Amino acid sequence: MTEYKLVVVGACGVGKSALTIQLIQNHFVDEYDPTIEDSYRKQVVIDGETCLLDILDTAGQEEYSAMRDQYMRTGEGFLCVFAINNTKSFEDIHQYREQIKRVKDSDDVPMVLVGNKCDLAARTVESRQAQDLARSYGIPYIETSAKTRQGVEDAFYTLVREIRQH
Amino acid sequence: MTEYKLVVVGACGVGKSALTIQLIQNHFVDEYDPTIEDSYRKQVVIDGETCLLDILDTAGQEEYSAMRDQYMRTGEGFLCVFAINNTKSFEDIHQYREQIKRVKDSDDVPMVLVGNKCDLAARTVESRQAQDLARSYGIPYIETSAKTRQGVEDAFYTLVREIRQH
Ligand SMILES: Nc1nc2c(ncn2[C@@H]2O[C@H](COP(=O)(O)OP(=O)(O)NP(=O)(O)O)[C@@H](O)[C@H]2O)c(=O)[nH]1
Ligand SMILES: Nc1nc2c(ncn2[C@@H]2O[C@H](COP(=O)(O)OP(=O)(O)NP(=O)(O)O)[C@@H](O)[C@H]2O)c(=O)[nH]1
Ligand SMILES: [Ca+2]
Ligand SMILES: [Ca+2]
Ligand SMILES: [Ca+2]
Ligand SMILES: [Mg+2]
Ligand SMILES: [Mg+2]
Repeated sequence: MTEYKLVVVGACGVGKSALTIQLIQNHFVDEYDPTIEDSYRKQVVIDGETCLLDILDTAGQEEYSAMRDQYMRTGEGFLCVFAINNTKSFEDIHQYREQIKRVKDSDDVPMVLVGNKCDLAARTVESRQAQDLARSYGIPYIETSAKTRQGVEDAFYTLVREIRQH
Repeated sequence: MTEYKLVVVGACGVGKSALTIQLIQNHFVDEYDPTIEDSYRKQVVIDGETCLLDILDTAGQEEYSAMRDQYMRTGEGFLCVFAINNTKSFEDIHQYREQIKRVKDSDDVPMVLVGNKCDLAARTVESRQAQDLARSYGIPYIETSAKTRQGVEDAFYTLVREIRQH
């Protein structure tokens, strides 16, 4: 059985935990409890193949930035998440990309750019802006809502499909 | 409004028309009526962006192979479909890939490999085999069922997302 080591990264409060919990546990976490580092595992079938998802839900809090090297070495694919109502979180993506590239010593690490909170109307990052950033990285862009479940499976399953082209 | 010119290709009877009709019209065509060439259009929102899908549903019948050059020139992205219960249809994929590459004079034309009829149990093409073929092409592989609707939106929307990385 193939195991896929996925790691969810991004700035504080963009919805990393809510996305992961929605995928794994099928409910929306309304409250905000800052994460240190949590793991989830689930057996799923993706394109006819039974596999095991091992998901690491990481800290957006800058205080825990020292933990990044460790999880970037071990992860196989990265969900790089920002919130569409948080311009700064979008600007923060590049620092994650750059660290992952440096650590895995590769320009094509499996990755998906995720614009989360697409149910909210106070958008300050346009889809086209995120599309451009993802294009430069050579990776897909997918919008999600952990709240409505829109795009949540798609984002994670796309990341699996990216690990497979690797 | 961005328009995406998608073209669905593959051997006869793999489910090109059923896939397209499921996407556009939300029902499953049980009967088999061989296609000459049909067009469909639909406005959809994909990752926060309203766009227009222009879909060309092409012939799998070898008798209509002369029509291929024309539609390959005009199409922007290609859904390359085989059926997971039809080994020959999988083997036929390469002739579509090669023609598209030759016609658009490019090694990276936006494309998604689709293994359809994944609801059927008489599988003769393993996911891993199709994954390998897609990896060599540098494109995603997605399994679908036009019958159950599984993966149908995903396949077409992934092809849009591929046109965007282009
Ligand atoms: N409306 C809406 N709220 C969301 C969405 N995703 C997360 N939230 C909310 O945003 C807040 C922060 O979410 P959370 O998942 O904890 O963010 P995080 O990225 O894990 N934070 P940290 O990095 O501190 O661990 C929570 O109140 C959560 O309910 C979403 O898609 N839509
Ligand atoms: N069980 C099952 N049957 C399917 C599926 N997709 C198509 N079929 C069936 O397969 C037959 C052929 O489907 P069709 O869409 O017409 O194939 P096509 O690729 O368009 N053929 P052509 O190239 O001649 O135009 C039909 O009987 C249809 O109901 C699927 O996902 N599951
Ligand atoms: Ca809740
Ligand atoms: Ca029917
Ligand atoms: Ca989906
Ligand atoms: Mg968290
Ligand atoms: Mg047809």
